[PDB]
Amino acid sequence: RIDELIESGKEEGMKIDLIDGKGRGVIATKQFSRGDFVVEYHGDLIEITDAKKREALYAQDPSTGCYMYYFQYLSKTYCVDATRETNRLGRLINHSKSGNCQTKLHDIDGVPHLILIASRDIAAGEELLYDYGD
Amino acid sequence: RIDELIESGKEEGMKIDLIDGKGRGVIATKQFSRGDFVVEYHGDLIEITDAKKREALYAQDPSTGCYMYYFQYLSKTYCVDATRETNRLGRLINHSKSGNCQTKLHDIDGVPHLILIASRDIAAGEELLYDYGDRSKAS
Ligand SMILES: */C=C\C(=O)NCCCNc1nc(N2CCCC2)nc2cc(OCCN)c(OC)cc12
Ligand SMILES: */C=C\C(=O)NCCCNc1nc(N2CCCC2)nc2cc(OCCN)c(OC)cc12
Repeated sequence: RIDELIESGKEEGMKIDLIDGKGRGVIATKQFSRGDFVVEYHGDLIEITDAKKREALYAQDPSTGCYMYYFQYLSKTYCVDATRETNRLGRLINHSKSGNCQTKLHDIDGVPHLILIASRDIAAGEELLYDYGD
Repeated sequence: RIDELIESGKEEGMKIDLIDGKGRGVIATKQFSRGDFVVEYHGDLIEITDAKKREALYAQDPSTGCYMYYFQYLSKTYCVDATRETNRLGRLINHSKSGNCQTKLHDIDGVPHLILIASRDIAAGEELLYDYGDRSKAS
């Protein structure tokens, strides 16, 4: 239904670009409707003890930012750790208080996935910008 | 003991300074022996449900970093949120993979407090630098 895109792992309709005056960002290359799946925030799904271990081990200054997103799913606390400098576009989508992408928890076979959903219609060539949807 | 230093918020023994090449840091103005209490990482103590609402409402870009520290306490997941720019020095202590300060969970009347203890002897004049508590099965 929508699990198909998650399992796919494809990241279609977006590309990397220099936003002139902004620096790096992710750009829509196709039109999105409100409600459409945009992209997964891909990362290791881990419990909170492993998250504390990884956090303590990563050789990163906290001033450069954190890729570890905590959330609660079915009474349990999880972490999606995108620290690995992957080639996934989801973790390079920039933030904005008034974004065109909101976060959603999507469950497949009991496993939570952190995905971005279009919160409005988006034009080809627009910058994809996320907000914490809650 | 450590506990009245914490509830008092008195943070003596350290001072803000600009370090050559680095910018703001916190400096030891007295000696600390290994194991001594240094400072609390002080913030609002909140449950994760409110951590997520706060995270969603802050107009902060993630590339300048996050003051929100998640941990588990007995049953629940809590968060220490030091986002607010306060008078408190714990949140300004820079990070290092080879620092002189370790985090630990210190409890006071059933409330978790995330504190920095000295991981080695610190001389006055040294910059305080923190790492997240090491995990070992040793004494
Ligand atoms: C992705 C891992 C990560 O960034 N974790 C952030 C955890 C919370 N943020 C900070 N936590 C602390 N302490 C934890 C307990 C002892 C200190 N300290 C800082 C210090 C910071 O800056 C100091 C000045 N450069 C920042 O900057 C955002 C965050 C945290
Ligand atoms: C103190 C709040 C905080 O920093 N929270 C961090 C949450 C995890 N970090 C990031 N999470 C996301 N998403 C969560 C779900 C949708 C997107 N995205 C980013 C993007 C980032 O960079 C964008 C490109 N500059 C960063 O940079 C560290 C972190 C997160």
